[PDB]
Amino acid sequence: PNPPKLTKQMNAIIDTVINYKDSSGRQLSEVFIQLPSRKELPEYYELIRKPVDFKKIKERIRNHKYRSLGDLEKDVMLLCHNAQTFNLEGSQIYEDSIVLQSVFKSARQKIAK
Amino acid sequence: PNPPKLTKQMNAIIDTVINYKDSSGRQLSEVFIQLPSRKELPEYYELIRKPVDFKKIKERIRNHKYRSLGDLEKDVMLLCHNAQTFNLEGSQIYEDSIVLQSVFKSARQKIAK
Ligand SMILES: Nc1nnc(-c2ccccc2O)cc1N1CC[NH2+]CC1
Ligand SMILES: Nc1nnc(-c2ccccc2O)cc1N1CC[NH2+]CC1
Ligand SMILES: [Zn+2]
Ligand SMILES: [Zn+2]
Repeated sequence: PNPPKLTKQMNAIIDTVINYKDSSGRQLSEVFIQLPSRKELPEYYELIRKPVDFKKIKERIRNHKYRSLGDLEKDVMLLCHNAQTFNLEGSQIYEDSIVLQSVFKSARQKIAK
Repeated sequence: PNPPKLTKQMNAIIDTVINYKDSSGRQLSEVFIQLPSRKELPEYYELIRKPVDFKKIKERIRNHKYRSLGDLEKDVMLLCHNAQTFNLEGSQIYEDSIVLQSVFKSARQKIAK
């Protein structure tokens, strides 16, 4: 298992990302918590080779799959980059995923550095 | 708008480039569909003055921004030349971008000439 404070730092960072609200009170992470299934949106799985959602990221913290904050960052960047790949530039989901990459990076800097 | 057959030729050429697989079954265009964002890879935007990806190229065909196959070629060459500028010689991304320039040129010759 990971050291307790590393798991605590990962949960604090991911909770900051998931709970973040924009100035209109909207929780930007909402659509990213659970991917649509292969039955609901088969086109997503045709285009995205490594799907991931925040439910999977929290599971990977619980199961100690990430060995560092760098490992955690790689999956959060993947989730957002996948959203940017599937969606059109300027769409709400595409733009929300860019904001969440900034929220992750600043939360990591506050909580760990 | 462009004449329908010109848009058809551009989509046929770009679909050949995007769908191309090497002999190991790998779709070489994968990494080039959507650039990493400025938050994910700020160094790319510091070094590359005119970033472009295949999502942008398909948008420019849809919006009739390219007025000829020469205009289309210039952006595909830019994408690959940018990949060669950012990456080290001999890296997979650098070498894949050289192969895609050949795939574009041969697809243009088949489909249009
Ligand atoms: N368009 C979409 N793009 N991306 C996601 C998505 C969800 C979780 C993790 C990563 C993701 O990229 C969900 C999407 N939609 C939700 C609303 N219904 C249409 C489909
Ligand atoms: N190294 C990289 N170089 N180039 C691109 C790239 C992407 C789209 C269009 C043009 C490009 O040049 C992506 C790169 N990487 C992807 C994997 N993660 C590390 C960054
Ligand atoms: Zn749904
Ligand atoms: Zn990425």
